[PDB]
Amino acid sequence: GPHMATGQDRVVALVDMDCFFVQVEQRQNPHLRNKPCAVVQYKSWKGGGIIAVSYEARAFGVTRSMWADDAKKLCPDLLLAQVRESRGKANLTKYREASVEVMEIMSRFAVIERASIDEAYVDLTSAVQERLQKLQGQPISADLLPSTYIEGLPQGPTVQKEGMRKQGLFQWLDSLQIDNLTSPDLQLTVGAVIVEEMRAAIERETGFQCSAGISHNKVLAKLACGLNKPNRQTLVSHGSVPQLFSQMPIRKIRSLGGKLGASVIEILGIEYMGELTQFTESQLQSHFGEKNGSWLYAMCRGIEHDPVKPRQLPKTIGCSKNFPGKTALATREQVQWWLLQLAQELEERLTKDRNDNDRVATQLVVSIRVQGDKRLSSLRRCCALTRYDAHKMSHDAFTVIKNCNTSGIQTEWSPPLTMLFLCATKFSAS
DNA sequence: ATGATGACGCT
DNA sequence: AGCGTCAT
Ligand SMILES: Nc1nc2c(ncn2[C@H]2C[C@H](O)[C@@H](COP(=O)(O)NP(=O)(O)OP(=O)(O)O)O2)c(=O)[nH]1
Ligand SMILES: [Mg+2]
Ligand SMILES: [Mg+2]
Repeated sequence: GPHMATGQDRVVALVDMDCFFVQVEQRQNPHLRNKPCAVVQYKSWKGGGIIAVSYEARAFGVTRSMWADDAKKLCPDLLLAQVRESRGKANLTKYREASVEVMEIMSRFAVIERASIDEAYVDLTSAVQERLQKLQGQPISADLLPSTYIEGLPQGPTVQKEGMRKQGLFQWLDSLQIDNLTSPDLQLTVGAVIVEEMRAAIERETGFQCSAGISHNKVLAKLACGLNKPNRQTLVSHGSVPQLFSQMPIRKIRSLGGKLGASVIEILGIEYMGELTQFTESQLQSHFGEKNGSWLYAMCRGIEHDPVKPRQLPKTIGCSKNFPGKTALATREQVQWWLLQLAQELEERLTKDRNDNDRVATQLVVSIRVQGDKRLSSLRRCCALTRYDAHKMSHDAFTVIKNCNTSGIQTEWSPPLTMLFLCATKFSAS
């Protein structure tokens, strides 16, 4: 009772851009705005692979990983923007630049953890404390939370979405105990006020809309964010967790979407996150290991301790290209030319990184995939990254992988390569 | 024939 | 050091 931690010590938010690459293209080309629209990579094979989809197009069944030709069958008037192609590969520079726009704005409110090209966590615990003491003790008006959902409300004793949102928010605010600065529900609420302000600033200064989750930890914040996309934010209180998790498939929890989540389901014979509470910590540790067991024991109770890391920049800079089926690289000269293309993009991004961020990469990781191998990587080799020079980087990459070539002859490569991947790592201050 | 490519755990 | 997992 008095000694059992409830995991309510922090206020954490996750902000994620709505259909991000689509919004980047819609900002640039007004003709695409408020329309079913998707962003695709390449064009020749089946119209291009879709990697982002406007909410208007999602209503037709268009999804990520769909070929554009197939999406067009679902949505004949679907509009398409293609990712820039440079040196024969996809070039995502425009979206990396848009990302920096958003991250730099979020950084004004608190130190962020950049978690992807379009989302960041923020620890608002301190900001919340300062806002609480400076609002004197005033109650929090619903007007300060104009796009906020309270997960689980309304409950108990309007048939349209906005009406439901407000009734839930009203129930929540009417119940708040604003006289107690230590109340976690209050801290979350103030967090939500701050996130409304953050999201307003993002939209005002970039034109991009986003959604957000506010909770006590990263996993719940991320989950909350998704509950009411697009252009809304969701507060998941500690109190909301039992009902929320009681019907929540285990795979919806980040890190559980793969084989670990599958084994939890199979070994324990359960479906929902809440069902995990039945097991002792030792029981979970026995099935899934010490780290996973402890994590699962706490997580099914809404508790997680992973900190928001002070990290606004990516830890690695990399680029890759697949060469599927018949396009697999089967000659020495081919392998070298594409290593050079990848290396040239990497040099330009590295040089820009050094100027912007006062750091230099010191290690180069070369990854390949061979024909027949379904793994992401068949083989990885590293070498020193001592100069931002594409010819040197590509030559060095060839050197460390050249012995994979089981060909007898000079100019051929066997088995043919279905992927090349250069990744610059181990940054140092410069 | 998804693709591009990013974080991070394990040994 | 190099491989596996999860992600989208
Ligand atoms: N090259 C590449 N880019 C991708 C891929 N998957 C996603 N992206 C790019 C494209 C995405 O726009 C962007 C952000 O990914 P999300 O936040 O997971 N999806 P979004 O923001 O589109 O929609 P919403 O968040 O509203 O559900 O990352 C991929 O497989 N490959
Ligand atoms: Mg997004
Ligand atoms: Mg995202």
